[PDB]
Amino acid sequence: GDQAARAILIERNLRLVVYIARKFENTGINIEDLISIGTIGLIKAVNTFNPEKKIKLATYASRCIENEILMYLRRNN
Amino acid sequence: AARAILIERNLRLVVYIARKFENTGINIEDLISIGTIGLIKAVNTFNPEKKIKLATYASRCIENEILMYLRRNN
Amino acid sequence: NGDQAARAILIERNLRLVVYIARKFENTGINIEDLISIGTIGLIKAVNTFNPEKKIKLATYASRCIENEILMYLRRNN
Amino acid sequence: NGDQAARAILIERNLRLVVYIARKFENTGINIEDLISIGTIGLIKAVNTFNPEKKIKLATYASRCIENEILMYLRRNNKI
Amino acid sequence: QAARAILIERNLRLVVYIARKFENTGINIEDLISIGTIGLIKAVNTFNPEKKIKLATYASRCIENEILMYLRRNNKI
Amino acid sequence: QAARAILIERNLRLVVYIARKFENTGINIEDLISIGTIGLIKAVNTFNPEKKIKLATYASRCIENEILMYLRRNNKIR
Repeated sequence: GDQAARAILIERNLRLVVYIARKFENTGINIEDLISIGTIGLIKAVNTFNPEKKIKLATYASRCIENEILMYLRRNN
Repeated sequence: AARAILIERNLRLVVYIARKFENTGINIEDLISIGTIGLIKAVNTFNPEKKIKLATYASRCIENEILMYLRRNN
Repeated sequence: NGDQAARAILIERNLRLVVYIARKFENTGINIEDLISIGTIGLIKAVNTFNPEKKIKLATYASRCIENEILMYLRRNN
Repeated sequence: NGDQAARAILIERNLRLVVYIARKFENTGINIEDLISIGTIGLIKAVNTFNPEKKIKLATYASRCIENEILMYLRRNNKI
Repeated sequence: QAARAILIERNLRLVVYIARKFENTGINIEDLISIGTIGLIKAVNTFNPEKKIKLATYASRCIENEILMYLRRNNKI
Repeated sequence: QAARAILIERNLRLVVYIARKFENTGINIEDLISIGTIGLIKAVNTFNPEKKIKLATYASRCIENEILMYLRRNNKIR
């Protein structure tokens, strides 16, 4: 029910995870870790997104994906 | 924490399972993302008293998530 | 129930959706007749559980439920 | 009641629907007068349960309720 | 009640007998039967299984009243 | 544990067999399969095994009834 609704929104924004993950890729930071971590942020975005406000999902998701990655990068120096 | 330890410690498992689907021609980046969803489902639904190890249960959930995604779109 | 009369209207209005989706799974050598039946079950579940004041259209939600029912049928029989 | 006035407006607005649907079911052994009354009960139920927040016309919804009352009446009286 | 349905269905003829006495207007008998049936439903929903007035007489009044109010609302009787 | 899908899957060809009976009705078979399936769903949800009637017997009655109601409602020859 609610699960299927979130799956639709998650799967439509997967490329957004990759796009942001590639920005943070460089020496020592493996892209495959960043895709996973970023995907976690996308899941958090879809679960907390409020469609009754004027921020589009892709913009709110971008913020959550970045945030998840930055906190991973700070946790692992 | 706790759950976040289990997830971060098994990110490589997603890559290992996703590479099994190389011959589908589907972008490995998308499979990894899809498989990560499977890994997060496995952690959220484990129950350690069922006598099944978390790595094997997660292997199933990761492979299954990818399989459903591939058949849903083929 | 008046709710069931409304659900019946939206199910019958969208039987074509079951066919359009069922026909995509024809390469998985299962009879189209079975796929329509299984897909219809997913349409019934969609209309029964759809939340109209959420932001997902009925056709989008029902396509997901029709797919999910077929995919569960394919995984049970493989 | 204000809500009674609103329901009255909607019932009277769709009485043509009762007659048209009843005429479709008129047959030998089935009195049109009975079908109009039975159909009118279906219309009353439609207006009392209709939800405008959904995406179904009242007329679409009413006609379904009208048909359903007439069908159950014919099944109940063994006129299938 | 489930017994409401029985009371209504076997008083359907009552609606016709009353509605037929108003077909000296310019309103179709079909609409009068529909309106009278509203009067019958109102009577059954507001009937007391007692008192010195019982179903048939109370239903006749409500059926006639609804038809009268429908015709007066459209400026006939 | 609650998987009643064994019952439903076992009666799918019953839907097609009944829907083929209306070959002479000008309704596409795809619609009749869906409508019949609705009938099978109602059968399994209201089947009483304590009564003396087999499920496939009761299921056929609801499958055919669902189709007949759909055809009457749409003014099609039965």
